[PDB]
Amino acid sequence: KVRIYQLAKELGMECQELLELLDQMGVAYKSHASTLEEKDAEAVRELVKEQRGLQEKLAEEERRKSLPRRPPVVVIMGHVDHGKTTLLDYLRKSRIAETQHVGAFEVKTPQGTVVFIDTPGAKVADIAVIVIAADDGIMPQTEEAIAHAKAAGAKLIFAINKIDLPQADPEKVKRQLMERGFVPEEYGGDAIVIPISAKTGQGVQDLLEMILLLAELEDYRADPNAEPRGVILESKLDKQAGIIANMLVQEGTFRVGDYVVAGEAYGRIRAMMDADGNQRKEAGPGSAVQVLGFQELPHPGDVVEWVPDLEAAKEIAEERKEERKAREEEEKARRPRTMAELLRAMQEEGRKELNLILRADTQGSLEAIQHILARESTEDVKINILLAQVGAPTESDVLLAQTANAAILAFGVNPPGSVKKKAEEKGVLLKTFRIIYDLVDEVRNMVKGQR
Ligand SMILES: Nc1nc2c(ncn2[C@@H]2O[C@H](COP(=O)(O)OP(=O)(O)O)[C@@H](O)[C@H]2O)c(=O)[nH]1
Repeated sequence: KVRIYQLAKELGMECQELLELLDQMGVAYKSHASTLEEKDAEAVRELVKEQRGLQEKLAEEERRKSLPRRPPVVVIMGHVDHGKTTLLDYLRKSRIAETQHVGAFEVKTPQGTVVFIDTPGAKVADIAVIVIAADDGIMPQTEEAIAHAKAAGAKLIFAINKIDLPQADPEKVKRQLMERGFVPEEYGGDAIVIPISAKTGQGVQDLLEMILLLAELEDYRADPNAEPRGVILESKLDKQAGIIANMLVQEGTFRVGDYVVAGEAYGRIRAMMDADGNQRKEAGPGSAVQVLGFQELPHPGDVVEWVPDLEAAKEIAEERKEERKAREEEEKARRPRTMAELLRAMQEEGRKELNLILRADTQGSLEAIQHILARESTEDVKINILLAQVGAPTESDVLLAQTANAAILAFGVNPPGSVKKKAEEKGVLLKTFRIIYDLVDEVRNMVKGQR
């Protein structure tokens, strides 16, 4: 027994909504007063609740999208002397006066502020700026950077340096990328090519505007409250201080007095210093800070977690550890057995036939999946890249695998309607990956012969 209006008062509904529901549920009412059976009592109560939760799912989409934007982190890669140390020096400069490092530094532009790494892994950089000297083109250190970088999922700009000089061939470079598959935006393609100098700092400016654009185009936004998290930039034994650990802040705000955990290493932030020279008791996301008070040396690209108490710190840091020691003995034996199978396991033939195919967003990035893969048939098995091409997949390919038994792997395109469909019904190892690595680590599974 209930009065439609009592129900909407109880639930926290008001009736306009309550009758509206019932007048989709399909249950008679003369007016808001008219009575209901409890079966009714809850027929809404249950059919009211699902929506009510369901809306609080959008709210979180409410917490999610409206979140403040956060400083873009650029890191820089390139060949030993193609202008990296030099262009960084240019970027640090501004507070002329306006210094021990924290692993990163800032440039504050009217358009935005950008973090640029100052280091010698967690995914620490939304972006990479391949430095290619205009003169000596693409030399091995340069390919390695792009490949590795493109596994990061890091967004890449190619910066050309040493152009003030009278012998740079900027085409030579643009071409060199082309043949590779990173084809300039200028040609009609998808790579970003910015002619720069590092001594008069021509191009620096834009490389500033460009990156910001890239930051506008993907709202890189971080919510200060969220459980605080970061990653480990650097770690040292400070001669006077003790254990000192450069961190960059990912989401969350870290406050001195916070308990923290970073792989096997734990502590209580006792202090935090920001590159300026001033102590902070808050670190917001995109904040490179020098943290003091840790009980070990942490390793770089370990995620910094916040913990409420220093006992949870110990538990996680030792939950992590006794798996690693657990590994170790594992090789502490594997290695005693196959380490010496043939010495260099050579007389041993080599033949294992691992076959796969690669379809991609771009060649600019298909020829990075391999570069990485190619270092990596270091096990008894040697893995075959059967056909490589760009794009979404083939049923034949689903058929191809059979002749093949090669597994089909993809990055930057998702499968199609029945290719997943024949893909699956068909006995074929199909994959879709977010990031090229998470394409790659998987490849490691495939050493164990897929059984
Ligand atoms: N001509 C010219 N040379 C440059 C410029 N910027 C840097 N270089 C040169 O690049 C070389 C390598 O710089 P360095 O920072 O030591 O190496 P990297 O950081 O590994 O690229 C230096 O010997 C400089 O002469 C530039 O704008 N023009």
